[PDB]
Amino acid sequence: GPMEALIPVINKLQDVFNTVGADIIQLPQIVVVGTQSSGKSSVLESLVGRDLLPRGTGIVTRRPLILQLVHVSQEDKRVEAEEWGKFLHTKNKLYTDFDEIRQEIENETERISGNNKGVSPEPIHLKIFSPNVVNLTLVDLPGMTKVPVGDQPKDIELQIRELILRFISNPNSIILAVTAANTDMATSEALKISREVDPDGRRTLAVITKLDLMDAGTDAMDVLMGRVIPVKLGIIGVVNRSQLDINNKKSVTDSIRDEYAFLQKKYPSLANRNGTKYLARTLNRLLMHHIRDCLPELKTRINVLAAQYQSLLNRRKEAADMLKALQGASQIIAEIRETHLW
Amino acid sequence: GPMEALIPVINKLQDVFNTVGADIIQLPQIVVVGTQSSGKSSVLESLVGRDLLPRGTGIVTRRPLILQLVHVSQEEEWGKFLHTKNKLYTDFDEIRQEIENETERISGNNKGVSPEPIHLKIFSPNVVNLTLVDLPGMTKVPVGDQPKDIELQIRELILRFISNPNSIILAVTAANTDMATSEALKISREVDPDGRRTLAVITKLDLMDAGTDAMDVLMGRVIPVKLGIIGVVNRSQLDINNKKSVTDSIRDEYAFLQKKYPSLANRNGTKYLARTLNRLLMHHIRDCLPELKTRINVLAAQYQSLLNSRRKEAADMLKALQGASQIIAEIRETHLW
Ligand SMILES: Nc1nc2c(ncn2[C@@H]2O[C@H](COP(=O)(O)OP(N)(=O)O)[C@@H](O)[C@H]2O)c(=O)[nH]1
Ligand SMILES: Nc1nc2c(ncn2[C@@H]2O[C@H](COP(=O)(O)OP(N)(=O)O)[C@@H](O)[C@H]2O)c(=O)[nH]1
Ligand SMILES: [Ca+2]
Ligand SMILES: [Mg+2]
Ligand SMILES: [Mg+2]
Repeated sequence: GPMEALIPVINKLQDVFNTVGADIIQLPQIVVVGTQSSGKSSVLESLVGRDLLPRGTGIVTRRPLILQLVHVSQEDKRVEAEEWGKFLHTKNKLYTDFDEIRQEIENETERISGNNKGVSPEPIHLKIFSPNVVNLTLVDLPGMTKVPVGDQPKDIELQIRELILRFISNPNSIILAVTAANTDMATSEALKISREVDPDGRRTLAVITKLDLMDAGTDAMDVLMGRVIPVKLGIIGVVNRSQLDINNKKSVTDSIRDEYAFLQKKYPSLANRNGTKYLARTLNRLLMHHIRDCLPELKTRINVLAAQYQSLLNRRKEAADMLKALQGASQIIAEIRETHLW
Repeated sequence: GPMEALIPVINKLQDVFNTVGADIIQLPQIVVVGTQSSGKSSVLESLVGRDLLPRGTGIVTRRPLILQLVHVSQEEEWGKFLHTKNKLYTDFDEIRQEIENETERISGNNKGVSPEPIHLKIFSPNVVNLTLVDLPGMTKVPVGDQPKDIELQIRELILRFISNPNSIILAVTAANTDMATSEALKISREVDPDGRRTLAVITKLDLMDAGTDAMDVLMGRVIPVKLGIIGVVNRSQLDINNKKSVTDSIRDEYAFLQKKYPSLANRNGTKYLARTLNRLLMHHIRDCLPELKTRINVLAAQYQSLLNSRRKEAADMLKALQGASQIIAEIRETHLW
């Protein structure tokens, strides 16, 4: 997938965490928000690079999906041969086929939310284990709506908006504020709600989907150049698979190639600052910023243990081994701080 | 234009009001509502069949436009703005440009929105007495000059118009958005909860993602709308830039519906929207008739008892009352296309 760049950094972090006995730095959760059917689940899944999320026409995401990417060491290892999933609700059952994972999200949605468009705030908890992912939580959410349909109650719009607010009010989260290109940016429910929890725009990244669907005679040039609504962290256009493409089993590889071709053709001056890879790179930078901000905490925590193991040295092999391990940890911190992603 | 069918009906209704010496009822205002850029102004002007409304991307309609169609008696077409008083406009591109100018004068040149209406009269032999109201579309995030509470200002401006019980609401939703996300239908249901005066229009059918269509929406399988859900295809921004005519737009709309919605094509498109609206307007007309009827009876006995074995005027104005009752019956019996 497009978010492998941080793997060597988080491997070094894991070395430190193993010594310190605590996973002290937690990456922000990445939470996708926007109007129903704006292309949200497609964006989130593009960060995985594997097809595992129900996507489609009408209301689709009907429970929060807390999707925990879990990096797997070479020791705990087993391409479809190396990756697997576990759901909390299916206890210890292992999933190898990502199509079956997708179906189970749908299964578990139907069980709690019903089969006539109902929505539930109860999250589905999913872990995806892989040697090729970082430790990162992605959150898929129901999209904002206006008029109740199916089983939905009269106050469904507010139920959904309050549910979104609970996830993005988390200070340690990054909001992917999704708006479809075939709507006016000023009508963006994603940017409105993001500004309520993040008024200064320190953790909101604007994603513009469906660039391919814009009316003839129009384009998103002004939008993508920040000439409509400025958004500090970035405004990034993407092109994901159409419903036709989904129906035709179009691959992720072909989706990305066509997105590249599309941007080269219609937005040549802006192409290198747009697309799915650029969204990933932008996100990596935000995640690395969080890591760097937290290094002093980590360093201090090493010193706490270093002084403590040095003390009962003043269980003796235990102490000498740990001090060396903690000296190793201290060197690692400096290496991480000084890492810059290509 | 697409809405001439009521001309003969309002003409004979006028005769009845003339005869009874009463003021003719006003037809309800037709008010277009929806999210910014959903296709509202294109829908509203399609009921006129002349290009007089500014249309485009970004925020365009930034003042209400109260477009009063005025039927011209024998005893072509032109416009009059209240603010210019006397000047008459025969050039409809010049009318359009004046709407833009007036909008900039009061709302400024940086995306600001004003509740002050533009009053425009369009005089024609080929129109009925009818008021069409164009409104700024709903929004979420302030841009340019707009204050923090712009969304609420626009929404309450809309409510000011559609809260009028003598209004028909054209609830406009773009086909390239999920119907359940319709801000037009949400707001319409607030002022018209039983759907007695809300007509749903689905624009931009041609812009739907490949592998999708509005079949479920148009058959009432998503949100039911009592009075109807009617799909239309108006001119793209490319078509506007290229000055594509109304005639060509309608032809291509018809063709698109035949090709993509053959089973529903007869109950969709701009012509069907106009016919559906005429039928709604006819409903209002029939509801004024009992009032008119009782007034004819009062004047009838008032003229009849006035007798002496002047003495021929009361004789022929009794016959003009008899004529008026039969015209009322005719209106009730009239079928519309
Ligand atoms: N043409 C096009 N279609 C898209 C794009 N992104 C999503 N879609 C389509 O839009 C629909 C909604 O996609 P989804 O990811 O489920 O969005 P949601 N409902 O906001 O979770 C799907 O039919 C999908 O194929 C895009 O960039 N271009
Ligand atoms: N392709 C297509 N474009 C449309 C349609 N209706 C409106 N548009 C385009 O959408 C934009 C907004 O149209 P307009 O009538 O001004 O809508 P508004 N802003 O809601 O008053 C314009 O660029 C117009 O060309 C449609 O049915 N199909
Ligand atoms: Ca080392
Ligand atoms: Mg979704
Ligand atoms: Mg308009």
